[PDB]
Amino acid sequence: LLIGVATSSLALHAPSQIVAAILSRADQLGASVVVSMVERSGVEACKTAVHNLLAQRVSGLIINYPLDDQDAIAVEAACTNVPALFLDVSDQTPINSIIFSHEDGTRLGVEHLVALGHQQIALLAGPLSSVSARLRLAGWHKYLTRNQIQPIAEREGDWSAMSGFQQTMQMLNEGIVPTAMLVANDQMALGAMRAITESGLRVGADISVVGYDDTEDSSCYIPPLTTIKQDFRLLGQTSVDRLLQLSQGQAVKGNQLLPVSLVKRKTTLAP
Amino acid sequence: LLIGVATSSLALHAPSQIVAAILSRADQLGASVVVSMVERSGVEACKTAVHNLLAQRVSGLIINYPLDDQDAIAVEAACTNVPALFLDVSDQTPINSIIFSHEDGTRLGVEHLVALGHQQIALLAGPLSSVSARLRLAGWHKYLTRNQIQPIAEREGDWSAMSGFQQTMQMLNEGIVPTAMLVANDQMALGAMRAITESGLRVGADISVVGYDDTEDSSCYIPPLTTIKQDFRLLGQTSVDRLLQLSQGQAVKGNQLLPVSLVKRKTTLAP
Repeated sequence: LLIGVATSSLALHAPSQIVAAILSRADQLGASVVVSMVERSGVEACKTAVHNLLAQRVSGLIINYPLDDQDAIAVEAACTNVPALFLDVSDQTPINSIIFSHEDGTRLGVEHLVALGHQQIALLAGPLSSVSARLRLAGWHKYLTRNQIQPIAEREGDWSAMSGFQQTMQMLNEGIVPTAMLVANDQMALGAMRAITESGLRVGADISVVGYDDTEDSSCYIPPLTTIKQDFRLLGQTSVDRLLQLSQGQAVKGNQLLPVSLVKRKTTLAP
Repeated sequence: LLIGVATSSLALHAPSQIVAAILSRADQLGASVVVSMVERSGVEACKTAVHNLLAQRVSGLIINYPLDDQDAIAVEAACTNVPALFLDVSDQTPINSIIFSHEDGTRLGVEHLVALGHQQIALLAGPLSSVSARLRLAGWHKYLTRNQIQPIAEREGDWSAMSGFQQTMQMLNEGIVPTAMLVANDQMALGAMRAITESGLRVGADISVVGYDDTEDSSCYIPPLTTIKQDFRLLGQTSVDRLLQLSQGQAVKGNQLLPVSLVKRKTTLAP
């Protein structure tokens, strides 16, 4: 038994956690895994990865790469009837997929800050080339609007701590000082926290911060980071079970949404 | 062209960075990669992984799993004449390998602290079940001894930030307060830094900290972490080039040591 995985760079935290879980579950079920890391940027790069995987005679494909509606459909077409499961797409795209609830994750972050009394909020989005970053940013805007709040600033990073530091420092140097920040992932949040601290402000007391992912490291940031938990292990594990069920015609044909939750720590307080 | 990789959990930072580089270089050279994640703990688990990889008809193997001398030799024997390259072993083991210079990494950390004037030093080692953690701990002791210093305490963690936090808090709660700490990796260092800070002390000014790896996140810890850079991308990239050369009988037959360097940041000051 052999399956193939087309994945975003494993140098990134989220992708590596998902693939680790995929490999663990595959081993458990007696399936070997061919892994192809996408050259990044573009549906063509992903199609090439899929082509190479099919050449290795895989009987199932897990696409752990961000794709918009049309591109995901295009990649599915390239799988040549071999079952394909997508893990980084919109839940509206008509393909087989499993993704985390972006509606719940963004609502949780916004409602948490609103409930604490925050009105001056800034957003630090992930790279908009990524469907996940886009869904997250759209969600923040949706719930902030529902709470009759317009953010005082919104910027874009690249998932790295340094981008969080740079974007936050640029915002602060501009004279824009929110009482709270919604950040696209924990690593960028770490960067934001450093920027806040080096600017002579207190994370939490002066500027609250909410991350996203609930990485193992987040519990030890200074101070511990309030974030949105995305159970990557569960996603990876479930993707293998699902793919094998699909390959045997006993699964389904559509999208599954996995729940997320708010992890309250030490970076969020009333303004 | 197809190669196989037996690897430690990709949930771990170092392994994921190495494998990412392996996949990138493999793609560049037109080689597909079958990846097997070891069930952890034991030479038997690694042998099983190798067996499954050989069943997929790989023509080369990269062993990215910690193995002592005898176990590495045993795993090599199990590769059935298929070229095998080890990335987590001692450089004294008579097999093909590429590892970072532990002698240089430990000397750099010790000499940096000694040069700053530190005499009261504590050690926080990685899990001793890992050859890398063992070589690192032995190295610290070697150079501390050469500088006529006996550490005031030495503990063991598990590579995670939480283990660094727990071990450091336990040390401090015991009344053992060093002026500097040598920590086995950046994540455990993050945990130590949190413990120090929550104990009412200043990282750097009160207790200096040196990490290991130079993770992307380390530049944004609070404060930025002085550490030892291990270029995982270079290691992964080089391992692919080396394996293919070995498969064509144009490489060598032995160990290569990759250099490391000290990255001075904000967590190390005179006592």
